[PDB]
Formats: sequence, C-alpha cells, structure tokens
Amino acid sequence: EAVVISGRKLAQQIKQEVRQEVEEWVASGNKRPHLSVILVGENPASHSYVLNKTRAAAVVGINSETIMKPASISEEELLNLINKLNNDDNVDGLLVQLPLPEHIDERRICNAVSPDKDVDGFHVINVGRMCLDQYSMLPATPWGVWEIIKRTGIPTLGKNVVVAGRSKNVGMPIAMLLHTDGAHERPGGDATVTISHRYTPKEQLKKHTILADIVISAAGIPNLITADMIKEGAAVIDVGINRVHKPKLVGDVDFEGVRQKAGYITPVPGGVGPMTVAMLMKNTIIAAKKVL
Amino acid sequence: EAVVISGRKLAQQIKQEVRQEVEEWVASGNKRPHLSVILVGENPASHSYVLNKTRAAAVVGINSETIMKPASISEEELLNLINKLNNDDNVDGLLVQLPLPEHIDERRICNAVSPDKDVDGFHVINVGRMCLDQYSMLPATPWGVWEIIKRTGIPTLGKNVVVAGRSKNVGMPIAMLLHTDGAHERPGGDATVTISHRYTPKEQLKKHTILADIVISAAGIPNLITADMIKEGAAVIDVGINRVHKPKLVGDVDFEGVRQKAGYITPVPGGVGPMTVAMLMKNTIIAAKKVL
Ligand SMILES: NC(=O)c1ccc[n+]([C@@H]2O[C@H](COP(=O)([O-])OP(=O)(O)OC[C@H]3O[C@@H](n4cnc5c(N)ncnc54)[C@H](O)[C@@H]3O)[C@@H](O)[C@H]2O)c1
Ligand SMILES: NC(=O)c1ccc[n+]([C@@H]2O[C@H](COP(=O)([O-])OP(=O)(O)OC[C@H]3O[C@@H](n4cnc5c(N)ncnc54)[C@H](O)[C@@H]3O)[C@@H](O)[C@H]2O)c1
Ligand SMILES: Nc1nc(O)c2c(n1)NC[C@@H]1CN(c3ccc(C(=O)N[C@@H](CCC(=O)O)C(=O)O)cc3)C(=O)N21
Ligand SMILES: Nc1nc(O)c2c(n1)NC[C@@H]1CN(c3ccc(C(=O)N[C@@H](CCC(=O)O)C(=O)O)cc3)C(=O)N21
Repeated sequence: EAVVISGRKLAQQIKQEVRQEVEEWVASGNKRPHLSVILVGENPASHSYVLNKTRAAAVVGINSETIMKPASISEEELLNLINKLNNDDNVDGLLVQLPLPEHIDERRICNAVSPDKDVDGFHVINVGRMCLDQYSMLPATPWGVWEIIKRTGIPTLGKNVVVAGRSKNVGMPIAMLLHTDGAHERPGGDATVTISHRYTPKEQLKKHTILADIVISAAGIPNLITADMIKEGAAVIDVGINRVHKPKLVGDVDFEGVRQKAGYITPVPGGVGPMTVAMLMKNTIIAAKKVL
Repeated sequence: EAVVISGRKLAQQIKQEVRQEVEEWVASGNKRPHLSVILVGENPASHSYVLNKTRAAAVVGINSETIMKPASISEEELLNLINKLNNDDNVDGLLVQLPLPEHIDERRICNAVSPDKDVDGFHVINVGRMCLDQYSMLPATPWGVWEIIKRTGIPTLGKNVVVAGRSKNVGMPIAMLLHTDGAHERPGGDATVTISHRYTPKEQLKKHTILADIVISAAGIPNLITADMIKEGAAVIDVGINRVHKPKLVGDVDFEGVRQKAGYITPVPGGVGPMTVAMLMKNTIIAAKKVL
C-alpha cells in the first residue's frame, strides 16, 4: 500500500505560509498584493481554474481581479491590455489563462507580460533564467510537483526520475528543476532524469520507468502508467488531467493498480492540482516583494 | 568494428558550405562578415582554440580579429569593450573565450553580448529561445554534436540517448536539442533522453547507457565510458577533453575497448573538436545575414 499524498493538505500548508507572509508584508506598511488574471473566452475548465485561483488569493489575503474578454479580442487589443497592466504599479502579478483562441499567438502574449510580474514563469527570460539555474519566477505546476516531492521528504539526489511529457509549461521545467545542481543559484534536485514524450515507444518507456525511483506523468493519457511499469516502492506523481467516460476526471496513472506497488502516489483530483494554485500564490507574494 | 567518424572530414564539408555561402553574400554586394573574439589572459589551450577559430574564419572568407587583454582587466572595462563591439556595425559576431579570471562574472559577460551577435549562444535570451524550441543562435559544440549525428545518418526519433554531463554550455543544450519536437520552429531530435551528471551513481549510469542507441559523453572523465556500458551497435560521441599522462589528450571514452562494441564512435582529438569550430563559422554567417 502506497502512501496517498494529499495535495489538498500540502496546499493548505503552503497557503497558511503565504497568508502569514502576506499578513506580515501588509502589517509593515506595504501595499496588499494584487493579482490580475486575463481570461479570454468561455472555456469551462478555464473558468473553473481561474475561480480556484481567485479564491485561493482571497484566502491568503491577496487582492485579485479577473478581467474577462470575448474570444473575438484581437491580439493587438490583448497586448494593449497587457501593457496597461504591466505599467500599473498596483498590479503585482499578471497572468493570462491559456489556452487562447487560435488567432492569437500564445508565445507573443506570454512574452509581453513583464518578467517581474510573470507569475506563470512563461516569459522567455524567466525560461532562460530557469534553464541556467538562476533565480526566476518558476512555473506553478512544476514548482507544485517539486514541492510535493520535497515536503513529503522523498529524496532526489542520485535518484532515477522519469518524466513522461516534454511540454514547455509542465514537462520541460519539471525535468529541468529535478536534474540540476543543488549547489547552483536556484538549487535543483540532482536526479538522473529521463525525458520521454509522444515518440518514445511504450516498450522503451517501460524499460526506463522500471529503473525509476520517481515517475512523473504529464502526458494526458489515461492509464499510461500501470503497475508492471513501476518498481516496488517508487514515488508516482500524476500531473495528467483527462476527461474520460457521464464525463469523468482521471490522471495518467492507473491509480487502483499502481497504489498496490508504489511507495507514494498522488490522486487526480486532489493531487498536483491544488498545488498548482498554491504555488501561484507564492509567486504573487514574490512578485509583490520585488525580490527578483 | 565501429565506424570511426572523422569530425575533421565533416568539418571540412561544413566549411566548404560556409565558404560558398559567404562567397555568395559578398558577391551580391554585402559587407564581408566579421568575427571579433575577446581573449583574456594567457591560458594556452584558450590561445590554441582561438587560433583554430581565426584560421577557420580565414579559410571560409570571414574577417576576424582577436582582441587580447590581460587577466587584470576589470569587469567594467571588459563590459565597456563589449558595448563598443555590440555598437559597431562592422562587427557581425562577437564571442568571449572562456574561461575568464575568477574576479569576472561570466554570466554577466555572456549576457552583455548582443543577442544578434552572440555566436556562442550563451546569452540568456538565446538560451530561453532554445529551451522553447524557437530559432536561436545555438551553441557551437552542441550543434557540432547534432551535426555529426545528422550528417552520419544516425536516427534519433524514438531512440534512447544518454548524455553524461549537464553543463549549461554543452550537456544541457545537447539534451535539449536531442529530445525536442521535430515539428517545432527549431526542430529537435525526438529522442528519449537521459541526463546524467556528477551525482549519478556509476551503477545507474551503466543501467541507462546499456539501453542507449546513442551515448554522448561530456563529463571530462577519462574512461568514463567503457565497452560493458554500451550496447552492441550503439553510436558513441565523445565530447570530453582530458589532459592525462608526457601530458596527453584523451576523451571520456575508452576508445580502444569501445571501438570493438559500438556501431559508431568519434575520436579525441579529431572528433567533436573540429565540429565545434566549423559550426561557429556557420553562426557567424548567420549573424551577418541578420536572419534572426
Ligand atoms: N494537475 C495540474 O495542475 C496540471 C497543470 C497543467 C497541466 N496538467 C495536465 O498535464 C497533462 C499535460 O499537460 P501539458 O500542458 O504539458 O500538455 P501537452 O498536451 O502540451 O503535453 C503532452 C506531453 O505528453 C507527451 N506525450 C504524448 N504521448 C505520450 C506517450 N505515449 N508517452 C510519453 N509522453 C507522451 C507529449 O509529447 C507532450 O510533451 C494534461 O493532462 C494536462 O491537463 C495538469
Ligand atoms: N570537443 C569539444 O569541442 C568540446 C567543447 C566544449 C567542452 N568540451 C569538453 O567536454 C567536457 C565537459 O565540458 P563542460 O564545459 O561541459 O565541463 P564542466 O566541467 O562544466 O561539466 C562537466 C559535466 O560532467 C558532469 N559529470 C562529472 N562527473 C560525472 C559522472 N561521473 N557521470 C556523469 N557526469 C559527470 C558534471 O556534473 C558536469 O555537468 C570537458 O572535458 C571539456 O574539455 C569539449
Ligand atoms: N496561464 C496559465 N497558467 C496555468 O497555471 C494554467 C493555464 N494557463 N491553463 C491550464 C493549466 C491547468 N491548470 C490547472 C489549475 C488548477 C487545477 C485544479 O485545481 N485541479 C483540481 C480540480 C480538478 C477539476 O475539478 O477540474 C484537482 O484537484 O486536480 C487544474 C489545472 C492551470 O492553472 N493551468
Ligand atoms: N566562449 C567560448 N566558446 C567556446 O565554444 C569554447 C570556449 N569559450 N572555451 C572552451 C571550449 C572548448 N572549445 C574548443 C574548441 C576547439 C577545440 C579543438 O579544436 N579541438 C581539437 C584539437 C585538440 C587540441 O589539440 O587541443 C580536436 O581535434 O579535438 C577544442 C575545444 C571551445 O571553443 N570552447
């Protein structure tokens, strides 16, 4: 029997910490932090995630606004709005919820957010700084993943990690953080990391996952990770979010099988999800204190 | 018997290509490209590598200057020089040979070179763009490594690659290029990539290298890769440079053992080295054409 790690309980801890930090920033005479979120269009999951973010902000004492725009907004208009928010000193953190309409170039939009306000860590400079193991705004999900590992007390240094997924927002940063030097300006995990993706044959995925002390799945494929792929005692972190069949939410991991073989496992929901939102809270206070 | 790939012969091909490109740029009325190299101090290997670079430039029709400064140069003075070269339009490519004296912060210096002239690809924006699979100035050694693989006709897509070394100038870019999507703006190799480093136990290094179709060693450890670590038919690319014992130059690979087990192997010297210099030539014409 795997220890089922509650990301909900961890996220509550992290939110207690942020509330304190925030209550102590404000207590000492500084402006309350303010997070602005641009939400374009009518995607329900997008609306639900933004709502989780604004509730979390309210519970740790961070002001938030949700700026709603229709999917018909031009790229030029959204960029204008971004420039206006970058230049407002009341605004500490700025994120644009993805995905955006097809007619809008997401890379351009992310690179328009000011790096000092880029609480998603998607701006190219934040990406470059992370890749160079310098202080940066880390993306929220990857940082959530590392915090689950670190706060549970699961070792990384010299350990074998497999990451299924190579996406610039999730997979790549997870791999980058976990493999890098603990002695650098931004310390990494010092793990031996294998990056797998859509062209990794299932056969080769299994031959690597079977050596792994930690397996992190961020592919968006149900049952991609099964018991026979895991060594006994492994930590299994499920970042996937998959709508399957009424519509239902599952992870990338066969939870019921793998919970009999792994030492640690995260559920979906209730695992990495809440951690994603908590770490965003942390980045907002960091942007407000202007410590980068 | 492994095919011993001559990086010398490949580099000559690449240099023939660059000469043509350059002869055709100039032929059409543009300024001859100009590469400036700042060399600080008296390190002999540094002097020898810069000399390889300026000879290569002369053979492909690129003007070069070597700017020599003493190890006593302040950081402020070197940065001044860099600003002056950034702002001169005769100068197309600008690199600072590393390493620098301890009193100088290399990250600051690399980030002062203008991205459009950063023919080493060390500037944070070039690093960020590479990490996001966008067009960037690629670092010369990593690109050399990928060119050896691609020009020999060794497949990467779906293949297992191990990289021994995680350095921001060599190991990390090699891993990044090889793992990434062939369908992105800057195409990657679509390989399954394992990053190993100084905290990977030898035991775990072997268990991954033994699955590898390609093993790329960039650790600076003699005999780090031996025959029993390699599967039969594997491609073995030796990026290491090690002074051993008169003083002698060897790679990270036990060449004599591994040439009996691998399908392909690169020697040291004569492998990745000349490729490092040729690809720098390629980046110089790219900076001159202002195509990024
Ligand atoms: N829980 C959270 O907080 C959270 C946050 C962000 C994203 N996600 C989820 O993580 C998953 C990935 O999100 P993303 O934005 O990185 O998505 P994406 O669709 O860009 O990435 C999918 C990645 O998985 C890889 N992949 C596809 N098939 C594979 C296979 N057979 N083996 C290994 N890798 C394979 C792809 O190569 C790609 O890199 C999704 O299910 C998404 O909903 C969860
Ligand atoms: N042929 C060329 O053109 C060329 C160009 C650049 C560098 N190099 C050579 O490549 C080697 C590395 O250069 P660098 O600048 O990346 O050096 P570096 O010293 O910064 O990097 C060494 C890397 O190897 C790793 N390492 C150390 N012990 C290890 C082990 N037992 N297993 C796996 N990895 C281990 C370290 O963690 C580190 O990431 C050196 O020998 C250098 O001279 C060659
Ligand atoms: N700019 C930007 N930043 C982000 O960090 C994200 C983004 N866009 N778009 C989509 C992803 C996904 N994501 C996210 C956030 C929260 C949760 C979450 O709270 N999950 C819960 C509820 C599951 C549900 O009912 O949908 C869970 O327990 O897993 C899931 C994804 C998120 O916020 N993402
Ligand atoms: N800024 C900057 N850019 C670089 O790309 C480098 C740098 N600094 N500092 C050191 C590394 C190493 N390096 C390099 C360049 C050429 C050769 C090379 O030509 N090697 C030959 C000769 C070996 C010898 O006799 O020393 C070989 O055949 O391997 C080796 C390393 C190089 O140029 N490097």
